[PDB]
Amino acid sequence: EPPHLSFRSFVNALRQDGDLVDINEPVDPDLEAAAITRLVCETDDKAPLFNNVIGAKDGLWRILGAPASLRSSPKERFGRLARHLALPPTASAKDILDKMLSANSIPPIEPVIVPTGPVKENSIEGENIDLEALPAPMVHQSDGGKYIQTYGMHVIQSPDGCWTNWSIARAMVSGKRTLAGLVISPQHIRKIQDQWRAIGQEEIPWALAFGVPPTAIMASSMPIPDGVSEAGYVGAIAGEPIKLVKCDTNNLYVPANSEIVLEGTLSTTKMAPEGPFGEMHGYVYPGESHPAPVYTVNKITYRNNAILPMSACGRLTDETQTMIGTLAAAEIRQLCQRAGLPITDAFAPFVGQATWVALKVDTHRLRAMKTNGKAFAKRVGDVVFTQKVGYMIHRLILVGDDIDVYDDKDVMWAFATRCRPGTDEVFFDDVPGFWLIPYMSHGNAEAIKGGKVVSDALLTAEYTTGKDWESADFKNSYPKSIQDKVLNSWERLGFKK
Amino acid sequence: EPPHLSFRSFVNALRQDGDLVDINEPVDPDLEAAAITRLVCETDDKAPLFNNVIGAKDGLWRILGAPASLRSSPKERFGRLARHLALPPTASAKDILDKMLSANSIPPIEPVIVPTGPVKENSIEGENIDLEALPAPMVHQSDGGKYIQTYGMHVIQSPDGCWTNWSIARAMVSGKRTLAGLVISPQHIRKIQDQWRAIGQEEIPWALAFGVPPTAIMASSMPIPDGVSEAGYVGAIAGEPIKLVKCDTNNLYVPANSEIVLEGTLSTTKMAPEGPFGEMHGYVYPGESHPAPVYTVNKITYRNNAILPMSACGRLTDETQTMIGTLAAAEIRQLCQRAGLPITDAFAPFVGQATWVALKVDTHRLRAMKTNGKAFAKRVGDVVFTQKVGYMIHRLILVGDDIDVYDDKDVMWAFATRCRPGTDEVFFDDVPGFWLIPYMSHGNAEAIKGGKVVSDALLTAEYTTGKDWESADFKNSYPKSIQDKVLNSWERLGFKK
Ligand SMILES: Cc1cc2c3c(c1C)C(C)(C)C[C@@H](O)N3c1c(nc(O)[nH]c1=O)N2C[C@H](O)[C@H](O)[C@H](O)COP(=O)(O)O
Ligand SMILES: Cc1cc2c3c(c1C)C(C)(C)C[C@@H](O)N3c1c(nc(O)[nH]c1=O)N2C[C@H](O)[C@H](O)[C@H](O)COP(=O)(O)O
Ligand SMILES: [K+]
Ligand SMILES: [K+]
Ligand SMILES: [K+]
Ligand SMILES: [K+]
Ligand SMILES: [Mn+2]
Ligand SMILES: [Mn+2]
Repeated sequence: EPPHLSFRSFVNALRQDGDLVDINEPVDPDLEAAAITRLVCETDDKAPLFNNVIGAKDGLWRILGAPASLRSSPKERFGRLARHLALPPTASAKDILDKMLSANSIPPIEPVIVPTGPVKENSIEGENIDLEALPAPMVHQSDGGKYIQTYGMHVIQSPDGCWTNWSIARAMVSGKRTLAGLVISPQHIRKIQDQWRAIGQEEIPWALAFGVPPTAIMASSMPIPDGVSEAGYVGAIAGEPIKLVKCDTNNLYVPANSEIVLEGTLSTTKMAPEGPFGEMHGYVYPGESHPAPVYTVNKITYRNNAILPMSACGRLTDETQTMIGTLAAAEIRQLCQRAGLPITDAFAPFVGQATWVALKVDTHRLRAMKTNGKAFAKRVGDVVFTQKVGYMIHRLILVGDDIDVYDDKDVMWAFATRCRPGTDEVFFDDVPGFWLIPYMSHGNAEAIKGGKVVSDALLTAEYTTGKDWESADFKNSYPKSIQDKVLNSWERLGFKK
Repeated sequence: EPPHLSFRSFVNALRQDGDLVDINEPVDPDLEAAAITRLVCETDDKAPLFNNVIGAKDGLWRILGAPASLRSSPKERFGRLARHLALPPTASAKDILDKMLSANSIPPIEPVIVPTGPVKENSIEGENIDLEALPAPMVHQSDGGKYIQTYGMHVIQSPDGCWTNWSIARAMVSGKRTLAGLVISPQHIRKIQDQWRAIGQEEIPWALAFGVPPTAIMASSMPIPDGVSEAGYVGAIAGEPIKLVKCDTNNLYVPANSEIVLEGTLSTTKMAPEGPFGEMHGYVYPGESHPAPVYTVNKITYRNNAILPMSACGRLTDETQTMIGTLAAAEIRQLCQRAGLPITDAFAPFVGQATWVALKVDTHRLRAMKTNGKAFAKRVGDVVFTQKVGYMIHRLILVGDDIDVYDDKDVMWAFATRCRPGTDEVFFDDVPGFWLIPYMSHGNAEAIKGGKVVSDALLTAEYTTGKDWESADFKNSYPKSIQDKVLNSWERLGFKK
């Protein structure tokens, strides 16, 4: 199976690319594996594959850190993400987001069923399960538990049987047979939990699959539409079906070549202390647990030489900024286009810590729409901040089509020089607000409401008569004849290539 | 004479550091010199010394571009600035600003008069002067003239004779014997021009000194207090007097080793078209000239082999971002300390395009005040935004003492995660606004008023009981024993140094 369709084939692709370190020395899953991974993420180094985790037994487990973090080569910065998606290692951020959006305009390719696969090579069942005896990592020193679940796919199906959702949500080991993890509004795992709650089900069939096909984990992190089963969307991205096998203990289906599958139930009735957890915004709050739903594990199936993927998330740059913000930005682009707004591109600048999205405006179309920044900024916020895809994003920055929204430097330049603070901003006090941001849950106003802004970083003339400045930069303040002279002289004179 | 007291010594210091290219090929002062310089600024390369400027005659002139721009090596990033100030090339931005602040708490070292110096080696006088025939650079293609003056020192004295101001303000060639340049409120050149106008003086004695002692050009860019002559401040920074020679044609004094001195008058009545100019925020507006005062030049004196310094300012990173906002931040820190606010440090983040200052708060002292961010942000703005030192700055960001204000990554992390948009901001509609910023002059509200904000990026508990989180980073989320095990294994396992 190709790398985008098999986690094991993806790991070997990173090895072939020289983007993987095989660590064969013993590494402790209590902090050491995550500390190595954290420093990889903070330095854009090669992904670490821990082949000798202390406490591993009977094939459970190796650990892959930083599975979708950045490479240090500028020309292949996004290559570990590209290897999730059948793209070359030189793919741009736009190429990745365009590929993830490509399935929203074409028929799903429905999964196919196989009778077995590598995920059935080994099993542990019932009273033989002891989750506290497995090498689940301690990911940050002040976490409230061992976060086994930082890069697996939760599988949960609606009561009518017709919608099966795939998504990432954190979970930690809470006991011999239990996890606790976030099941928050407005996420689909919570929407489906509440559908079951409403018909009186206490324990919902559930599976959690680790080391799924890489296209599948990318869709699991993307807010594709309500009621759309990720499996068919993934098939459409890949141009071929995902091969699924039925769980042994329930009627759910998991990718046949998953590394590790947990089969069990998600409760509607029981919660347990969950967290704290070093999170996507770069914070942990020591001692601060909150109740979250209980998952019960009834069977584990796994591949020979199974690998658990791990996101050691926190300060820049890890999967929470390369995937959560960016895939939300992709869906916000789509939503703005479907609302009729003249948006060509969107990205989640790394500087914004997954809380900002920059929206690139087709200014020719903007001028034809005969509006103004104050009206336009309010309309954009009303469109985006009242939808699920806008939930995690607190600042939208509108920029014209001379700004590369995929380049944080261009976004900051435009923000700092084109948006008059206050005057050119529309603030949103009444929309859902993302409590996990420290200025929300640990701030001065309601943790779950408001705290959002649309920043109009289009200059006034961009709405009316057009761009009337020239950038004071090498590209725009010198004619081509002068630029060519300089570029042809540069290295001969003694300047750096 | 050492590099901080002689521009010629400073040029040799840059050559010795491997931070200067001697360009001996012919370079056109019409755009080509500035295009080279611009590309050096955008890529942090070596300073260009143009030894063969097309049209140079009679020893006028060589050009040094990028005199205070950044070096590419992380360990010596500010080295070219440090060589202005007798600091090592490894000096931090904080070391530079602390050195510039060092003189407002020691007595001035008054200049000493010498009967002659290298600046008297050559002269051109009266009708022999033709400023249009000199190789003044065209710095950007859409500029309104040849900006001879981007990095020289204007010398002007008050009517009482007690205050001689040294400052940088742009000027372009306007005619055979004239320059036109910005003389704007609230700058000291304009305060002094207005003092002369009020007593009826038509032509004010003036000089412009190019290639001044590097300590002198740093103080020329710093907003030291009203009525304080830069010369004694400069002496205090340098630990000894600047040697000054009297002008031939007026009673002003210039540094004796200056490269080039123009002597003449600044008019209180005469105006000429001035600008546009590719400016510190990254913009030029083609065709947008505005009347500015006229300088008349009656004598030019200059060194053998004279060098004209040139700032090809615009997009990051050039002298307008290494010097203007940074030296303003230094003075804003001291203003806040005199006001009794608990500020320890200040810097102008590069991302803010010289419109942002981050203020570091002593959180122990803050907690003793028993205040809140909303009240505190208002007080800080009310102090800073009604003072000259705060004029060019539109956004102040308040951060706690776990944030390195000299590190744009830490400032952006704090701003994005600790300041709830709108809720945690105080907007200032009535204070003087810096019209040069595009969102002011070419924006939606008054060009000269408002558009300012103080952003409270302290979390709520920082005002009350203290910091209650831990960063989710390598430094703070893993014990020292684990960090050391990782750092000791890092290269042996196959990670990058
Ligand atoms: C890539 C990725 C995504 C997420 C998370 C992580 C990673 C690495 C953690 C490291 C585990 C941190 C955690 O906070 N986490 C997380 C989370 N969404 C939550 O509801 N809960 C979570 O705990 N998302 C985001 C969701 O995966 C997306 O919002 C997705 O769109 C949801 O799918 P759906 O509900 O739209 O189907
Ligand atoms: C370092 C530097 C400083 C300045 C400028 C430049 C450089 C390189 C130009 C490239 C020429 C661009 C130009 O816009 N420019 C400039 C200017 N101030 C002005 O009133 N007018 C200007 O045209 N400053 C800033 C002033 O030098 C400082 O604000 C200083 O504090 C003033 O001295 P004072 O009035 O406080 O004595
Ligand atoms: K999903
Ligand atoms: K605007
Ligand atoms: K000055
Ligand atoms: K705050
Ligand atoms: Mn979904
Ligand atoms: Mn002054």
